[PDB]
Amino acid sequence: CGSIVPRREWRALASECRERLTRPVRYVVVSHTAGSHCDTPASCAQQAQNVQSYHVRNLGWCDVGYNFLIGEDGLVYEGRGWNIKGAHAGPTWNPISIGISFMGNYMNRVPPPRALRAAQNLLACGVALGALRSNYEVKGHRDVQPTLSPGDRLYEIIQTWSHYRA
Amino acid sequence: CGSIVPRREWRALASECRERLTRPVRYVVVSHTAGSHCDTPASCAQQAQNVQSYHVRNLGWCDVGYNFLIGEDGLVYEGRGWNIKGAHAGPTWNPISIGISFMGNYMNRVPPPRALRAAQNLLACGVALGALRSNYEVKGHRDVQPTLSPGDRLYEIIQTWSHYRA
Amino acid sequence: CGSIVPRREWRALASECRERLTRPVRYVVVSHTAGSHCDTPASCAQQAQNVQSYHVRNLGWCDVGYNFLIGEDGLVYEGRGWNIKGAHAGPTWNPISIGISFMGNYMNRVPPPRALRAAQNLLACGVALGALRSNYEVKGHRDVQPTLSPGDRLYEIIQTWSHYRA
Amino acid sequence: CGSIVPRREWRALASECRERLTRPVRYVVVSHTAGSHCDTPASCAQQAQNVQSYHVRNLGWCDVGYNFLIGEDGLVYEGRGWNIKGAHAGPTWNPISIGISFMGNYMNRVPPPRALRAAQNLLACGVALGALRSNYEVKGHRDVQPTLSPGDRLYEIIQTWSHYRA
Repeated sequence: CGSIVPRREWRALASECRERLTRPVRYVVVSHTAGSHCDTPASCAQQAQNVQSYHVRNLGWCDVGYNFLIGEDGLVYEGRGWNIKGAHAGPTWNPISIGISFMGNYMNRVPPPRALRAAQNLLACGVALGALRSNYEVKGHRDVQPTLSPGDRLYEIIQTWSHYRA
Repeated sequence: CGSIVPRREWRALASECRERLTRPVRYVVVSHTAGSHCDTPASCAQQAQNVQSYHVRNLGWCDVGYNFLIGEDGLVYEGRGWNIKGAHAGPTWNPISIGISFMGNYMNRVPPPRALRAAQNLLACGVALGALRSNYEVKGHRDVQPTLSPGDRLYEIIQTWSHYRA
Repeated sequence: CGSIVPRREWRALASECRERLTRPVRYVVVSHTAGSHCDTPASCAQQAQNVQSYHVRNLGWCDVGYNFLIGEDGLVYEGRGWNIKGAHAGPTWNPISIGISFMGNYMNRVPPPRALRAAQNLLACGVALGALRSNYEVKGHRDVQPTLSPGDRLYEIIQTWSHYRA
Repeated sequence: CGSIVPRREWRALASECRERLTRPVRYVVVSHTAGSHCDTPASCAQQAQNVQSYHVRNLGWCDVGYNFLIGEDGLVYEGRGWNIKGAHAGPTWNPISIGISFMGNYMNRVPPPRALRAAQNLLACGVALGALRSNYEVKGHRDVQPTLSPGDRLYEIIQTWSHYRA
């Protein structure tokens, strides 16, 4: 499912993580990187590679902090995966939720449909694989931590989502 | 299911096709367009147009000839869709089969992983929807017509698929 | 040749099968159905209706698997016929054989002599048309797949035939 | 898990098969051998020799067809095992399944409780080994192939199971 871009396909550094998730998982956290945005597979690969580099080389972590990244090229970029605990929402949230992030600042712009599809397509692919539980619940980043993520424009959009719950 | 690019989004001429396919469909025929390859959501939307254009405007079909198209961008472009009859492998095979075409000439080139993932993941969405038989059979275009389609390289890769019977 | 009962006469569902045998075929493979038997054309047409139904409804196949079916009514029923490959004895033998089945279970019964005649003649006819080699070889279902088919009593018998090869 | 009579111990011929399954496997096809049955370690180790002999001497195969076998003595016998592709349910299911095979004929006859535990256990093992999926599906041989296997009484039983799915 999900037509996800493998970690090795974006030249991603070998994860060093261990902590697993209590799947089937209940919560989902939509963030934004707030970095540079990309719209081509070649440019979007370089960007998740770049997000990782900052989380691993500089911030110290075992792997890129999100479970999955969504590019404006329409493709879902693999981070920690369906099983390995996140690093996106704080210690209350990281072990009970798959975090996903859109590549770009979405304060004063919206993400293309092809990403928002790819986002939903993924979440379905979650249930399908069994990592998400059938009636998964979706939160914005600002719901669960003091933060301007996931961007003013993207925030409203995910509020009107089938599986959303405030 | 699926991250399929809908017709609106690639700017497609409205279909005048009404003839249907009896669900569930048994077969799937893999072709190439033997044309210019694209590899960005934008450039691949234009390629979808160019193909359909040649099909409606020159050959005089009700729509683009294929049911779906696969881009080297890693996206599925919607054509005649799941329920409508195609025009991609002559008249014995057209009424009993879904035709998918990779956008390119694959005689000396391979489609990248993401093309092949999107196609395969589509077929699974087909199965899941009940539009394909769960025991569907993938055929080469050159198996069911005397063509070079879907190109020597791509032909080899579809042969390795779970569901390939010649 | 042929006093074979055609498909339309026993009220067959239409074959979705399309792959073709090379003529002249070299091998014939004798199976039984291991089901109930029949001795009227009104039951032996119902029987082949039910045998096809098993294969197309439950197994989800394209058509009844056998190329023809021999009834104890004394008549041959047209399955896939001479030209379409059967799904009767696995994928080595299927494309180099005609597979005929006796509607009944011949573990604890011989097929009545009219049913034997029916089968023997079918082959005779076959050779005349060019659909079998003049020196075709007969196997039993157990000789090429692990099965009790065509039944002990019927296996005894077919071992006596001119064209048999152990 | 454990407690499986190895090939060496029932005195199998050297396997020549090379084609491997992909783990974890989804489907399990219960069959029967259809012949006479055993209820002692030495009678059953003989039984499996009789069987393999047939499949390797008479049918010219690389090895015994079934991935495993289940004597009424209470013990599992190694076949092709978890990692090698079977030859027990046609070119369709053989590459996506584990073929277990009760030794006997179970048309009017149940296997004894200890043969049913031997099998139920072998599967949990396979799950715990990551050889099978945790949501594996248990098909009858008759559910996927034209046959009476695994016998009208054993089939009745397998239908009751947690992981049965026609």
